[PDB]
Amino acid sequence: DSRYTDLGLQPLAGEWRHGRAGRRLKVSNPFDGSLLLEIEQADRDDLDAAYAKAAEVQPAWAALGPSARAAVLYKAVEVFDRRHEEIVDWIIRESGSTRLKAEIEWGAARAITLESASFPARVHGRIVESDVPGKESRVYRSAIGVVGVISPWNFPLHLTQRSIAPALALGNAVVVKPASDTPVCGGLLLARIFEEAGLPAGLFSVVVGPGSEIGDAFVEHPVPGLVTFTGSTPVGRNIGRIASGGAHLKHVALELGGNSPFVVLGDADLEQAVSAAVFGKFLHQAINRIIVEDSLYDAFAARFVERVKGLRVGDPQRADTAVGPIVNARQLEGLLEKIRLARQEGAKPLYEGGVDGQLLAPHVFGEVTATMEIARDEIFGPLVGLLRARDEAHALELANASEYGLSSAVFSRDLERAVRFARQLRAGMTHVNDIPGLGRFNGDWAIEEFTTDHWISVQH
Amino acid sequence: DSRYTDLGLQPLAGEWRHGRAGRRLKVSNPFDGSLLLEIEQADRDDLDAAYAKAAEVQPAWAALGPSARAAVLYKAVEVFDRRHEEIVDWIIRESGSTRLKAEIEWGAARAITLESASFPARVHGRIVESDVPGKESRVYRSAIGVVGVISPWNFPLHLTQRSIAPALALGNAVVVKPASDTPVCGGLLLARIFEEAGLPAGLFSVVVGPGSEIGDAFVEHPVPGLVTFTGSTPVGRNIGRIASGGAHLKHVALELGGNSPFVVLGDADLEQAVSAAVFGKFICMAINRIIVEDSLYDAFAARFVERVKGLRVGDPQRADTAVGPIVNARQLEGLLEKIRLARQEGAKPLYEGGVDGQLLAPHVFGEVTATMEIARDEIFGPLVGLLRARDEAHALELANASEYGLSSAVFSRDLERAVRFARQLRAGMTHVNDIPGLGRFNGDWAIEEFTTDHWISVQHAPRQYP
Amino acid sequence: SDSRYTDLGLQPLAGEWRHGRAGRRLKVSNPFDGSLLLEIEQADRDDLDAAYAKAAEVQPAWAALGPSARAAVLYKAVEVFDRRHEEIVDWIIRESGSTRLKAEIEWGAARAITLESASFPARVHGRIVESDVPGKESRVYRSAIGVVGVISPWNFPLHLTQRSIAPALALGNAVVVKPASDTPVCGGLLLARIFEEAGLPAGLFSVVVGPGSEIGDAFVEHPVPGLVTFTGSTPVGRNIGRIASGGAHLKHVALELGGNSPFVVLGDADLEQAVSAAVFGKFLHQGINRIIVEDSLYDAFAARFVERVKGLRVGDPQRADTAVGPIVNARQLEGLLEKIRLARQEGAKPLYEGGVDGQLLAPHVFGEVTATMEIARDEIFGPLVGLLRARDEAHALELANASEYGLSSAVFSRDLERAVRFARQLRAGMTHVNDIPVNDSGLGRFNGDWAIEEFTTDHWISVQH
Amino acid sequence: SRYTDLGLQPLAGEWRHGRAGRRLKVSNPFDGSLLLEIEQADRDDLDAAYAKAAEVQPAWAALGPSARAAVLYKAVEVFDRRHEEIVDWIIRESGSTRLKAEIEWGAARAITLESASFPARVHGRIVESDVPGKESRVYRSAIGVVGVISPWNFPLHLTQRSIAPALALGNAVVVKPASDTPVCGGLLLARIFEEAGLPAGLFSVVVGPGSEIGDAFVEHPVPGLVTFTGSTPVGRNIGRIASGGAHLKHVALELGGNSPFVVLGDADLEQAVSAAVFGKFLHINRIIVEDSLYDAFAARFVERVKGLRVGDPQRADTAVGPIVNARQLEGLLEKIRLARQEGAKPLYEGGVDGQLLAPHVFGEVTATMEIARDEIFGPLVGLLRARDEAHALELANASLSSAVFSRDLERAVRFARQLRAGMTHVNDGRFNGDWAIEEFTTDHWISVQH
Repeated sequence: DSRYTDLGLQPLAGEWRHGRAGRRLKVSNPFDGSLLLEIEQADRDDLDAAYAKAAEVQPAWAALGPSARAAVLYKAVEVFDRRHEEIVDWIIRESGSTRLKAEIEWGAARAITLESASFPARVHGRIVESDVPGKESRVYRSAIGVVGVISPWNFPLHLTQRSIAPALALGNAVVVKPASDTPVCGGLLLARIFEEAGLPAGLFSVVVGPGSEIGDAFVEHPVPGLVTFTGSTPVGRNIGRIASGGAHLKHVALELGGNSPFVVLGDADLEQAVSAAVFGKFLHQAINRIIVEDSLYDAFAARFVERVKGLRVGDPQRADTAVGPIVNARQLEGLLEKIRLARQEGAKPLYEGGVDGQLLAPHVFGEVTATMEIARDEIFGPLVGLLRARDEAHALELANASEYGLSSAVFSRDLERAVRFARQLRAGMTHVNDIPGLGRFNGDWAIEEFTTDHWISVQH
Repeated sequence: DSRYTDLGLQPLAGEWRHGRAGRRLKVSNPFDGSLLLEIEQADRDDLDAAYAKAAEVQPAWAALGPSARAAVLYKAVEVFDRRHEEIVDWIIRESGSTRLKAEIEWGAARAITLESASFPARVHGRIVESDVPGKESRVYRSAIGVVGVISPWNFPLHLTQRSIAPALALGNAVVVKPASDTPVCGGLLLARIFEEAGLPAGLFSVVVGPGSEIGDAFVEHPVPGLVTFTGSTPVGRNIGRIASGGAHLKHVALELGGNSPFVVLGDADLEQAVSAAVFGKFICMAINRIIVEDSLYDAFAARFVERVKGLRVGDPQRADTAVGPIVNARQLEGLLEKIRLARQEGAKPLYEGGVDGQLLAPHVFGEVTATMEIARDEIFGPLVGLLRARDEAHALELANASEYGLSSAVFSRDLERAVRFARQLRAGMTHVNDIPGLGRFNGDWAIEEFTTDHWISVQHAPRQYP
Repeated sequence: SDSRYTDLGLQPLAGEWRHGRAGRRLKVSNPFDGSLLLEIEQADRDDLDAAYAKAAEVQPAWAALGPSARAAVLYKAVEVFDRRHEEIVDWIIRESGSTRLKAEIEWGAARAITLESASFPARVHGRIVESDVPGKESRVYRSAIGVVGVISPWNFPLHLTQRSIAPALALGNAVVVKPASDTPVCGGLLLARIFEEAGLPAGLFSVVVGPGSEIGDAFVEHPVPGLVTFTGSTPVGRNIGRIASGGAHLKHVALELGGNSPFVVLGDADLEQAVSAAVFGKFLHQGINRIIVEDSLYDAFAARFVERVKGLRVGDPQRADTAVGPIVNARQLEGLLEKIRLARQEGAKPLYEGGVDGQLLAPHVFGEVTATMEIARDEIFGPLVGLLRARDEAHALELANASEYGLSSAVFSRDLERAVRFARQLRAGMTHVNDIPVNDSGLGRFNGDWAIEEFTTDHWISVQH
Repeated sequence: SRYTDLGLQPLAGEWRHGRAGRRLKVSNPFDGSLLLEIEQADRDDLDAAYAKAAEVQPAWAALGPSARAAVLYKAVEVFDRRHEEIVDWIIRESGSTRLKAEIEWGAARAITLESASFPARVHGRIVESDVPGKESRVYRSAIGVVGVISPWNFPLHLTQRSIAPALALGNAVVVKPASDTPVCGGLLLARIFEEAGLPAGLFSVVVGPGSEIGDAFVEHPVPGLVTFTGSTPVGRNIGRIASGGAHLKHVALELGGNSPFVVLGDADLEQAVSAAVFGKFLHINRIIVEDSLYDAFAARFVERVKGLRVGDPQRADTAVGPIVNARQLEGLLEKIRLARQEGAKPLYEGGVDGQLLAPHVFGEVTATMEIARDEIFGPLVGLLRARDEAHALELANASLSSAVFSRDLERAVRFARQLRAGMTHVNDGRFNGDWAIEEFTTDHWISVQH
């Protein structure tokens, strides 16, 4: 039917209204610079109201039967399907993501939502044995209460929904703080979807405000039982201190992005390794460093560069666009700085595409070493370094030098060797020989995350 | 210090006494035929009393804390150590087991006892939400009640303890019916060990009786919530029929021995396979068929036969003895018939050993086919058939030919291929490149087997009931 | 689609919808008016062999698909449940003679089972285990059993069939269903149509409708099925159990056997709740045979119980107001007449006796019944109930536990602590405190844990590196 | 022989003196008599302990479950073996009563026995995939090295609570004990584990000047996890150091709190009084009673409190023993004062004789008084008056553990669930394999494409 309108309105304490901060925020398309919409920012009082209301209405939401809460999640899946193109179109225009990656982001969010609908049925308390005669110990598993979610600019919709959908399903309320560049895909859109899906008012608020005023207060506030953030390391690190530093001590769930290594061993299928690297780094769902055994390195570099030159940079609305615009000026300036820093540190430039406004074309460097910043620090854009490895042991040392490892990959025709190498990696996941709810986030992970246990021992 | 005496007395309904059947069972050594002991057998009043007593005292046992029940299991481990040789000697004398096998049986039984000590603390009830307003669901996990255990002649002590120890630890009571050839090993000794370790009287009864009198009644009885059996397929078939056929219906857990295939693919390390196969066969970790890809067949057959010749057939008390006597004459007669039929069916005699009383030497046959009896039927002795496979696809057909699969093994230097092959086998367990408490057994299985769920839904609020 | 299913007499056999080759015709009739619903060409033994063989053949490809693909089919099946709601409920009433009220309940339960099962595939887990042996790893793989043979009852044919079919299929098994001769449609045939519409590949779901004489034992005896499933009468279930282990090939059997279920009312009970719960469970839902009341509340319970029961309205099941409808078949009915007559001569005090008119058998309530009497000991599948007087709590426990076999139970008392203590001593798998002993999202009984245990098996592979 | 040379520190697999060149005296709180003297450890020592733990840990983790379990079993035998010796050290060092010391010993022994089964139970998983030919394997492995910060309250038992499962699950461990209780701080636990056949280097204890090595312990790069149970202020501090430092460290934080003891109108009064006295004094900070029952409870409570002996901890009769340290006592005396100035009614006041602090009971306490609201580490308790159950709930809520007494269990359980505490005892656990395995192991997903 009709596409959502008045997206500038904020869901605050059960009502859709303007924020009272007295300042306007412009939301712009990174590609052509066009004005998408304008938002009246929210002040600190707006934040307090949203947390209070979430706390007030949450018990009644938790009191509902599991099927009732699941009905909302199923209904949200249904809205995802009806507003497919509308959702994808918002992700492209606001975040600057290509249509290919927006479609993937749509699918991921829908899948999380469908998975979460089954979670209420799976929540289970425990009855425990006791040595004391006449004593029964019962453990009740209940919702935490209110969860505060901080959204990134990178994959706002999918990464927001990854916390939002399970938290809500398991009987919590949520308040979300999106990135200033991506308020709509930061949970304003998600809030509209959950409302049409029959979520009671007040359970989901979104606070869009100046980070100077509302920033630290979001974390420090006494109401939230848990604060979740997935994204940048410096941002996450700050969230860490504010949590510990504050008068109240808050549980925080931090998933911090890292430089993730892609390792190609000597016996690897070359063509398959090259395709997987290109899909991983540029086409995307990450990969920030590619390490190749010396015997394969020269041939890998040549073929990789050849494919990367073929990658189409342009308007993200097109289905054939591989590389689109960087989301904002700050991120762009950072990537341009990393390019110049790479040059001074003596990395060999293999391919350098032209920067055209927010469109940063692929940049590939070679002869990289573990100490260079391009190896050490995380990259959020089309810049990647190629490392030479002397042997398997050297490849392992290079891969583990990153220290912080969210993901990894290893390529080798010998599966036994690949798996044995993978096990020595200091990373949470490794993908072996990957050709282009089941995996990663799981119901058991979510239930533990967004519930708490109360041990109640009863003496007869 | 002194070993157990008066083993002829039966633990029946909380007392150690004679059976009232009025008939005596002779228990004798398979090697020399010397008489070990005589037991006054139990009648059907004895069985009823044993079951009744177990049902009566079991609640108090379950009501104890996990720590108290665990304490008994720990003390049983101490007895196992102090009476090590006594136990091993009884296995050898009574069952005719070689000292080498007896030591393995001892270690296996000891490990079961230790592990089981930890089980009580892991047992967990669950609390569930409800769509009905004002309803809460509590699920309690409790002991079944009384478990009836039938012990085989093959590995009496270990296989009995594998059921007995976890069931007792988890708050059940047990009644055991041992095989007529091995009553002491099948729980008469275990009851003495558990009694020494402080198990309250009446939780563990042993019923040694005429298979005519007590046999069907033991399975048919209304008291036991579960009946467990590990051993021969025809026996298990009989137990299964009586269980479902009888007036009273109970769950039955049947672990039935079968012809288990040992598969050697083309690329396999020949020397390792042969030694593994020899150590394997010469048991309910059984190897009954050896299937080799055509390229290695002749080389495998040659090496295998030759190590087999090296195995010494002798007195089981000797530590060096590899092969010992068959448990009873009827089992020996079946093996002798199996050897006879094999020649009849066209199997090529690779090696023929002498039968000297109960001492039956290894017999190895070659060029065996799937239709031959030696391949398809279960063997409980030192008789082996070797099968030739043209390709890997043929080897898979040959391995999955047997109706009953419990264990299997695959030998190949390519682990990916070996595991891929293994996944196609119709078997519960496969060993890859290994000479056949972390495998099976384990708490999860034990808790599932010997406890049950009781759903109790509590309504705290009134219901319209349309 | 828009139009109702037609040609419901065709059997799904080995990937094809055709007539059976037995040369015998089975007539499906409405229990109420006796009218002809449809005619079925019965299946012979060759049809049975073909259905099993096809199921074995196509099952690996179904298992080899991903969890999401299998779950999609079950999501589409719920989809069909909604579009053909009234069509399904009408079939239940006409074939089984179930009331509209009970038919709606059955529809809902079946829909919920189907929807819950869609979540099951992704939850299946194998295991990785550590070894004392150096360089050794144990990997445990969890897979579908293969083919499941499902025997379905006449009482709640649709729901109880789906209770096995939906989870088994979801987890990558194939199924063959042998429904009751009185209810073949609401057995496998309507469900097979639904699953085909939802995009289930051909050959994964067969239904075999045949004379119990030839193909009866053969269904259970056959070598391909890895599991045989049955819920219903104890005598029938006993038969299935014997054939299973008695036969040449040994399979697992899962038997949920119907039994005399005790409904206990202690002295402090909420009487109106207890009475309402007893009437509604015994009549209008079931799919509770002995009522045990403490002596203090006994006479009070009997009066109110008899009073409500007399009000229960016996008639045409299509009517929304009908509480009691016809007995399914003639054999079933005149088993019930015998139970009534035997109760009288064993000395049961007849509290209320309604008139039997054709298949319509009105409620019958007896009092002062004892444990030794047949009305207490044996299960009844119909509107016949006995009331027992218990002197104290201890006596009530004894009377309830005499049954041996305890699938479900109920206890009514305002003292929740005492009710639970009593409930724990019940020899039953489920007890309901202050509510009807009626099952059921994943909250009770069927759930992923149960389903995965029942419809998958483990393969341990130890690897030496 | 009893253990000797207990002053030696297990550092990088060598027992030896600290490099810091400063000496610590460890003294009995009762007599003030000097127990032993320790050479403090420097920051160079601390770096060595972590380095050694990291290098030797893989070999320990590479062993089979049975090998690691066997060490744990031997430690249990030592606990029985040196029962009296261990109990004596607890009384001596921490000032714990003989009654309380025995409980600590029994608890610690149970932890050690529990943990022997843990190696066997740890499992990886295999997960299904939509991608054709893809298998997902998840491996469970030890964290690596775990740093444990030990308190002085129950040093022995609370240390082992972390040490035993961590070690069993194939981790290595470094312990930094409280300065008042270095021996029961795992300096002694180290000898037991050594006697039980624990390989050298896996278990290190650093006793050093809190000024130098304090923050360096938490900030260090090597430890995968840091564990601490003790004061909120002390633990709170540890929090910042974690996220404040250059690298980010996982921390497991168990912070003590004011735990409310709630007595409803229908409670059996005898059980309430007996339970209250047994809990607080014979090791709960605040007692809340409904108005109707308040006065009767208050009367009987002080009666039993009057009867407790304050004396030498070695005696089996001694109910109350000495406060561990001078601040704790001076803070204890200060806390009494401010309840005095804030207008709490003192029901019973005991005399302080040296370290020995007799029971102090106050009445008519309010939520806004520091005594109720702020954690207490001694034999000082306040009684609060509740008009109704709703008022009683509000009192308890404003405040780790809790208790509710009511003869109606349904009512008691209803109330308990509305308490936001982790644990409630009704009319009167954690640890366990599930928690331990999760805490001291980590998951590695590995996807294999065939």
